[PDB]
Amino acid sequence: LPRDCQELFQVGERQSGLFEIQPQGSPPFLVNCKMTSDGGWTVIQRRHDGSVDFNRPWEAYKAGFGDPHGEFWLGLEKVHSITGDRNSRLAVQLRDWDGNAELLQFSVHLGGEDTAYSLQLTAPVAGQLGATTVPPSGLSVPFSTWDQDHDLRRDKNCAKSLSGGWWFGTCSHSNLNGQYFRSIPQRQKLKKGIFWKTWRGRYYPLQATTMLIQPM
Repeated sequence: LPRDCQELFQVGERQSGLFEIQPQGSPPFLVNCKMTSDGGWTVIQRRHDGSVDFNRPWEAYKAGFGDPHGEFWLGLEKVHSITGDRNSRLAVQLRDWDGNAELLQFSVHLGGEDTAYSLQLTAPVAGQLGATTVPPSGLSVPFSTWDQDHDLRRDKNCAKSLSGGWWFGTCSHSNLNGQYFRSIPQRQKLKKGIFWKTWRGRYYPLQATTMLIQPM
């Protein structure tokens, strides 16, 4: 069995879809691979119609949930079995309600559960994401869900005030795992939506997202 999508690409697999892989120290599981000029990408998240509830607790974000032929979240322990401790490219694809698309890419490291699946960002990459003052040693941002939220403020639970699970560095940078919306609701619920502040705004609900990862 191939270790990951990139191994699949490297033996000549051309089609994007569902394939059986087995990383190190993992049981076999079925991934979504995307085959591109750039090689094999692992699809770790995909949203496009609001048919799958993303407002799930810690254990569901670890194991994964959703339809692998539709909207889904692959699962932090599956993603981390794929990346290991290797530097990885993370691709983030957004789509607004006018058909426009926005393609972003960041090199990251992803810790395991001992780190609560923290994203480890160098200072330049954290600068790319809008952090204006960061130590030269960078930034790690743990994953948070409503039942396991890492906002240090005794008053505030970021995941619980919004929706879904995410790397909430702040509570207003992004959340691609929020509540899916089609049109304008009555502000206090748009807070809880699918958003990426620096593209269409804090309160603009995205039509579609994909996240993909690829080691190195």
